[PDB]
Amino acid sequence: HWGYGKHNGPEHWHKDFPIAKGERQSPVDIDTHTAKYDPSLKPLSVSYDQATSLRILNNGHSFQVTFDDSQDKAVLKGGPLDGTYRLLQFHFHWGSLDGQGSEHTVDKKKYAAELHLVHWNTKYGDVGKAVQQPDGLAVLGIFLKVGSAKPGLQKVVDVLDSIKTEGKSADFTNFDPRGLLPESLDYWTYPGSLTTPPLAECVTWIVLKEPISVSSEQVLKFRKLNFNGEGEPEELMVDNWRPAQPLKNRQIKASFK
Ligand SMILES: [N]S(=O)(=O)[C][C][C][C][C]C1234B567B89%10B%11%12%13B85%14B%1158B%12%11%15B%139%12B%1061B%12%112C5%153B%14874
Ligand SMILES: [Zn+2]
Repeated sequence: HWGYGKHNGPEHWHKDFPIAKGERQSPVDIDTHTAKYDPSLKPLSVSYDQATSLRILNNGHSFQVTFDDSQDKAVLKGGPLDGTYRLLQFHFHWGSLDGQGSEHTVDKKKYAAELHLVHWNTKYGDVGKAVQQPDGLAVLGIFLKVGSAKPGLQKVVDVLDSIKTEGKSADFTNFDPRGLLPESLDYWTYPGSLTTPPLAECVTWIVLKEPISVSSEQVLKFRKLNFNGEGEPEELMVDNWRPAQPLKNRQIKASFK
């Protein structure tokens, strides 16, 4: 039932998911001058060389690329994290125009899109158990700005016509998510939530400072996706982002000065 429209969007979600008004909701605005440099924060360890992508899917809210998470093949460690987090999937949030689309904001600036690489803590054994824990998930967030093309995104772009409408999926093997990463792993981190229902308060957020650039042609292909199922009235999948939520009693920490 939930979505991004006037009658089912973010301002409505609290009715089905009352944690929407909780103490550690995401996304947030990252006020760069208030974030605390923490010299105790470790470099982030991103180990994606053995990643196994499986499928690409239009789930009615975004599209996602899903990975084999039955072994420690594509893992996030270090940074603010204790233990090992397996990559489950990545997906994006984006706008109808280039001035909106990101979930996190930086000094109130909105980026054209935001990439989320979703990982879960292997100490809980499966993702469903992990979402019930305050340290169950780690989501790596990467901003997208529009300029030059990102070559490592093109394989994704080119198959989106095959998953236009909700419920559609395709094979998507041998995709290397290292081609989506910026040069720097400098980051901000804070305790938060899933940004879609069920909005569980289970996420250590790690938001990279450096955006990636994608081309206008690449993001325009995102905007040709449909929220609707095949044959239903066509509603472009655009503006699938939750706005910034109150920071409440939280500190955003920076890995860099
Ligand atoms: N924008 S975000 O990365 O915060 C939310 C992405 C959803 C994370 C993965 C889940 B799948 B299964 B259940 B469904 B719902 B619960 B469980 B796994 B997590 C989320 B969805
Ligand atoms: Zn997301």
